[PDB]
Amino acid sequence: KGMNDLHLFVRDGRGDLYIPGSSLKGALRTVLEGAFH
RNA sequence: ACGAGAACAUGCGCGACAUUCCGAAGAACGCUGAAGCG
Repeated sequence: KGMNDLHLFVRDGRGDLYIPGSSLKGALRTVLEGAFH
């Protein structure tokens, strides 16, 4: 069979794959809550 | 046939000289591209 919809990863201007700090910060805030500067 | 008749309140002269509208000051604080799954 064949694929349908593809979700693209995040890549910076240099063109490399990287996990953004903000996404890690959000996850650690969801876990850690209960200003995170 | 007048305390009168003439008789320029005038002449030369710069509102000018010295001056920083500066001094101090993060456009940053928080913010998962993610939720449901038809």
